[PDB]
Amino acid sequence: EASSTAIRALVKKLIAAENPAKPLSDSKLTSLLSEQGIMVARRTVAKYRESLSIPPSNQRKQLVANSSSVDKLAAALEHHHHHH
Repeated sequence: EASSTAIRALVKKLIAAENPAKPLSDSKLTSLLSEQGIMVARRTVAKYRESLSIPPSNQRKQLVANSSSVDKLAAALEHHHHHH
């Protein structure tokens, strides 16, 4: 039951080992994990996101956003997994 607090830092790694400077959205963090085949940060990060609920003025985005307009949806285009 004490493991619930151990994950509190896990969600931090998704941004601790990346360049959140410009960006600040999911997918990226899941990329480094998907490099081998992992795929949890997707729903995991989002699940904990609502829990952590970061305060305002912590978006790290003055008045710029390009990666958010590019609408990168090429990932779904390669969606066709299959078990067994």
